[PDB]
Amino acid sequence: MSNRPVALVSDTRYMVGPDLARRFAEKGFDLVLGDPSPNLVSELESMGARIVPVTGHSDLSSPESAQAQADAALSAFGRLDSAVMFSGQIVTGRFVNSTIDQLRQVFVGCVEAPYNFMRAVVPVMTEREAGQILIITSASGARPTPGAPLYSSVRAAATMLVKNVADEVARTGVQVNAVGTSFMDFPAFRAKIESQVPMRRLGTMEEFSAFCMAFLDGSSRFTTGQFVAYA
Amino acid sequence: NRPVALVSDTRYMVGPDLARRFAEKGFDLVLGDPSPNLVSELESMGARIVPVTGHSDLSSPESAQAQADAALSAFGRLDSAVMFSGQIVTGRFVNSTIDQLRQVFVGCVEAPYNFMRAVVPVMTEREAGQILIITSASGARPTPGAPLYSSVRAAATMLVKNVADEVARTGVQVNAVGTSFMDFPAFLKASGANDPEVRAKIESQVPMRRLGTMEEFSAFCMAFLDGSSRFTTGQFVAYAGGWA
Amino acid sequence: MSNRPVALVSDTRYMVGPDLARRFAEKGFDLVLGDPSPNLVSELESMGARIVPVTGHSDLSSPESAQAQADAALSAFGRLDSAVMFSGQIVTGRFVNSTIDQLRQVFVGCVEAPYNFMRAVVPVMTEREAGQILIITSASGARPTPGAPLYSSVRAAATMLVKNVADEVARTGVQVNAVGTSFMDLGTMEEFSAFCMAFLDGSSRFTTGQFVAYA
Amino acid sequence: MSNRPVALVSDTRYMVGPDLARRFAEKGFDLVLGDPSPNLVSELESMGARIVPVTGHSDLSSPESAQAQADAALSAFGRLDSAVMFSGQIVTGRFVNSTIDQLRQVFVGCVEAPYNFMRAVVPVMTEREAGQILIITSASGARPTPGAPLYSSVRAAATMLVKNVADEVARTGVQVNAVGTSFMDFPRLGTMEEFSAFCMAFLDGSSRFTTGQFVAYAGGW
Repeated sequence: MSNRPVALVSDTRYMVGPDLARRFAEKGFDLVLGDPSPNLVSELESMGARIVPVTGHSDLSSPESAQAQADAALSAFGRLDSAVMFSGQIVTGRFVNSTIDQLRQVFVGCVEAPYNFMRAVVPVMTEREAGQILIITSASGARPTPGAPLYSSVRAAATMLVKNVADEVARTGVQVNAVGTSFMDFPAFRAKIESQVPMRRLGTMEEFSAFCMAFLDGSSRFTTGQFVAYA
Repeated sequence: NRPVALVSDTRYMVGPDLARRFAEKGFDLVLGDPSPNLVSELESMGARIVPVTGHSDLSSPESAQAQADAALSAFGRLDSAVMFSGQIVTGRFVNSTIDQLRQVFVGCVEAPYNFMRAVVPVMTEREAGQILIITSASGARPTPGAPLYSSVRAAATMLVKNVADEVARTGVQVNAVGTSFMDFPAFLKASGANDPEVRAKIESQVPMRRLGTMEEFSAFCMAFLDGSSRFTTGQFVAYAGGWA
Repeated sequence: MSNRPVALVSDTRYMVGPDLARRFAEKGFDLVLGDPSPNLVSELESMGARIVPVTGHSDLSSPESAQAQADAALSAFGRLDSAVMFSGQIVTGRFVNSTIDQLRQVFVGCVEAPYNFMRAVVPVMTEREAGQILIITSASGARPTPGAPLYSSVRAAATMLVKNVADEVARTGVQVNAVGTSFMDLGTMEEFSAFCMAFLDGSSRFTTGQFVAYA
Repeated sequence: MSNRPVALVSDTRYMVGPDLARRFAEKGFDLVLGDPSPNLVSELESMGARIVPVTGHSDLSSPESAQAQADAALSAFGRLDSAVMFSGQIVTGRFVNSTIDQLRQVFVGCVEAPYNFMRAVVPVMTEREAGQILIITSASGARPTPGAPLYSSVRAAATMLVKNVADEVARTGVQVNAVGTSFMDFPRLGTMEEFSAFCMAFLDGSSRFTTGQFVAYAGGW
């Protein structure tokens, strides 16, 4: 229905959200954005993108929230080519001081949210036989993370979920990938934050959005089921 | 005195055989819901048996704590602890529901969490212990037909590795064995697990095409539970005919 | 040094080599190229790139060939910002019918060649505290590959070598990554080169020690 | 042709070699041993195990050395049920100071030796439709090792080779596994006897349905 490709940025209030939208607009995408600010909307429109804001669902807490975002792309543009989300709030503390309630808390943010996003977006894309999905996550799930054992465990489920979804839809030509970043390990999202990461360097939000475009901008279609640790 | 082993569930699958292997090696036992026949057989092998009834599902922190407390109350020590858990749910991801995801998370992650949350503090206090979490091998790689189950099984294995890393300095070992024996139908007793029609469905999914007996499986588990070797920790070992 | 970034494409005779050069020329790089054709050189110069052809060293069979390519970048431009190679030829057959000669053969192309490339390029980049290296390989090393057991094994050594090198030079800001593709053993070469630019075009830093499979 | 199960311990001169043979003799195995000392032979014979010494081939440097050890089991007993080897010597130094000759050197000990062993033993076991092979290695392959980057890279090839061999022959009933130990890194650890007891889980016939596994045993450096 729409000649221009359509990208869904699930949340544009925080972290790399605004910069993803900027990169998408630079590459000729129209946009469905979770709770964008008025100045962000005007800025993207000055870059030539048509913007459809979706308000009130950027936390992706329910199956309905993700479906509302996917439905907004279909109603406005009739297509959904790219979709990206980030989620999850770190909880720290030794395993022997932890509680089952904390485990459920991180499971909700780290697993239920990517699950809901992909459950809504993947069927839209498989029917069109094209699509790129990026799940932005932590790298804590790749290996034991001292001080965040519960968080590391559920992040591992999220990455394996992405790999399972990708394997199931690989024949469709839909791509599903995950990128892990230290941006997701700090509740804010700089001196104190950098001191927690090994090399003491995060890079810029703009650089992060540029890297993410390798999995979202339509320039190549054969990477799927990958987890990449960024920076 | 005799070393003490907790077998969280002896109602199904490899539960009884784990108890047998421990009893053969001179362990006293805390067992979840053992049948009278199993108790008498284990007592003839020389083990003193402490049954814990009603907590074998590990559905609550209180259930796991009850099993750990029974070891301390009866024997004053807890040397080895093993549990198995989780029920496979099948179906393609695009047809799945959030409730199914939550369902498999409870059996595959919450149950091992509760078990280790109770058992690990007991063992670090004594500066010695072997814990084995028996799980599926589905978490190792994408599993066609069980994507949600595979995802949460991966959380369970990473949880084990995180716990193992945290307590590695304490002398406590925490390992995971993933097996197709965990992908069987639910609530299967010994005769059902050994039924040839049931076995053929699982054996067809492993590259070795054969699972072996549960007795052989329990013998392999003793390498992580019988006290014969120490320090190996944070390992995920597949006993699944080569699937992982 | 030159004020323009410099990319080394180790072999432009086959596969994605020419398209990698095209992407670099579009993105503001000057180029050091292994054995380019006259037509490729002329095309790239029409795109505004300065080209330094290196003749005879694209096999990376010796440390000296890899060093010659790195040395050519420094002599012409005084800098080397990006470096990419591909190597390895699939060897098939059941393990029980294989020979030690085949194992040694696959090790040369899959491991010795990336070793030689990184041994030459990494010291040049660590001195400048900046650089992006991409090793293009197979995806066979990630898991057992039926019919190619020896090839799969040495490919795993190549990926672990990339990870070890990346860890070693991470403090300098140099990035070292691997992309594994069935091209080494679909879509267009142009699409594949576009993906490779995420690890080579300077648009983001720090990402290092990653193995990404490009199906 | 011989009733007792038969185990090949490729090298009994160093490390866990002797303790592996002791465990096998305790489990009722007859033994083919690489360069056993006279005291070791007598001790194992006192355990009841029949012992066939193989001299001069324990380095597994050539395909013929590995084949000779497998041939010795078949000639003496007509069967080969279990086979275990260890190999490889750490090389240390920064990657930027390393040489291609060092890479080739570690490849020989870490990859060529297990290759030769498996290439000789696997066909013996597959014809039988039964067998257990254990490759004892380092855990350096699993993750980058800053001290020994070349060594870590080739150890990863050794573990992937084991996984590929296991996958190829999984249907035959032959199992092939790898155990990594810091005992392999010399120029907590636990005792050698404890290590050999753990190794029996993949070699004593008590379980036969695990293949393609890499297990890091113990910890320490």
